[PDB]
Amino acid sequence: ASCTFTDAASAMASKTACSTITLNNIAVPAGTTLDLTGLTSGTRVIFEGTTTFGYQEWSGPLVSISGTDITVQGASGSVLDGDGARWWDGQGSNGGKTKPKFFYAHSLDSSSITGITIKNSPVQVFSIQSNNLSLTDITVDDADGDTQGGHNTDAFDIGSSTYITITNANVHNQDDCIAVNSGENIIFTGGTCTGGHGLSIGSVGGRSDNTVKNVTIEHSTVTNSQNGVRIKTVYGATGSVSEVTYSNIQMSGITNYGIVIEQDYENGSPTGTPTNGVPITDLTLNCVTGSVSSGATEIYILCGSGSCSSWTWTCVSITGGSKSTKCENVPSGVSC
Repeated sequence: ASCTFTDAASAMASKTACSTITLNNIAVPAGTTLDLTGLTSGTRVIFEGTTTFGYQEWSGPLVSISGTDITVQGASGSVLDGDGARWWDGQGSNGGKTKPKFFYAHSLDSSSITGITIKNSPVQVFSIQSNNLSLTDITVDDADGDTQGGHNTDAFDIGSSTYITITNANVHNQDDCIAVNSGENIIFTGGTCTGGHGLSIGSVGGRSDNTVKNVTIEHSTVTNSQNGVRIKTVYGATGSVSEVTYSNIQMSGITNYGIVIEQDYENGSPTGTPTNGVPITDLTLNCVTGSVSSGATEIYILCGSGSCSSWTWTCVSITGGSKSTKCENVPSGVSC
């Protein structure tokens, strides 16, 4: 059954009786989720026109989709417009107004999301907690947040997930382009990230799931961002990061760290002293190149004692800025 909805209440009432769901120009009531969870396997969901959301201080999510064998599509020209400047106050999820997370993909398994454009998210965009989920041709347009107070506008937050593939993402935001807090068999490829805090593994630690294994971040560009490539493990936490590869990453206009791997991370500020409970092993950097700004540091490695080992770094060349004088516990075959 094919069904077209112009309001959220009708879509929610009938979602399980429809095998194709078209969501046309829906205005989602303030303080509520556009709740497309619990879909019948095989359902296709199409966003058309501009989806909007009422204003309320709450934690979200604004949209949530779940089910097995679900195909989610943005039609040509469609936008999910959060109008996040209504909430933005420079403090993100760290203070100020309570701001809603945008899009939950929790147990959207053996599924795909393609061609979705998100505009002006209040705070973080995708919360991915799924198995065998692809996200292709996603655009996050939070550029207005650069001047209007956007903060913590992460594009792809991943945890407790397996077999996630992100292809051809285009992100302009104010926080991580990708943040892998936990997960196994993750691929990010063909992406362009600008404005934000870079392509990050982590933070790893302090949650129920603190294991990252077999992640490839490749064939991507990071520009005008605080960091290019980053691995962050939480100060004093327990977990593990293994079999991570960054390959064919180009960067420019990086303001803090071209490459930063640190085991002293805290959300407010790193401690400056690393710990060794989240080992980073079998890390490969291959062809990670580009430039940082004049006030930036090229490469910063702050490893704990014994918690960084078996790294392979080839064709890493970061120009501009300054060399770090604060690296600790650098593994064999690696340098700052």
